[PDB]
Amino acid sequence: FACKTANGTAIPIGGGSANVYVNLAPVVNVGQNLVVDLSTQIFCHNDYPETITDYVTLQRGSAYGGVLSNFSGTVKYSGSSYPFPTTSETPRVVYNSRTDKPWPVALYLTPVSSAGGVAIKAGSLIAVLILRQTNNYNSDDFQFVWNIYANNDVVVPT
Ligand SMILES: CCCCCCCO[C@H]1O[C@H](CO)[C@@H](O)C[C@@H]1O
Repeated sequence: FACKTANGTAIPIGGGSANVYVNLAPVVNVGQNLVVDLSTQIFCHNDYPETITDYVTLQRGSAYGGVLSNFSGTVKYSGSSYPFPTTSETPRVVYNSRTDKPWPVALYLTPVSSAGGVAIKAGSLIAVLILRQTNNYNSDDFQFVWNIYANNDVVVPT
């Protein structure tokens, strides 16, 4: 089991960490959602599907900078919604193919009432998402740490 980003940055067998740079909607009004869809950015595969079934969870999701300060978040994992920053590990997603399959994570961030102006700064850390991978074969338990960075400023109109 290993993962890679849309630009080819990889995390090999045994886990580790990688930076993900995301393009964000430039304008988000109060009452609207800023969608950070990581399913188009993070892809994983099973290296031995003939014998092993891999299990993948979103172990934890943390918010930073402008996202922590100016937004109220929700994380959608494989069709279900949870608070963001996260309060529990999600259920498991099965990886049973060598074909690169998306990690089904998407953040839904709506501005808090105090938000106005530049709510997210270009180049800043916005989130840390921990992918936890286990299997039905041995005691392998690995963390794939995704550091999410904003590629651009996000303005909340006033
Ligand atoms: C002859 C037996 C060969 C055993 C090969 C072990 C491969 O382990 C990796 O791939 C697995 C499947 O994706 C992951 O559950 C854990 C490791 O990432």
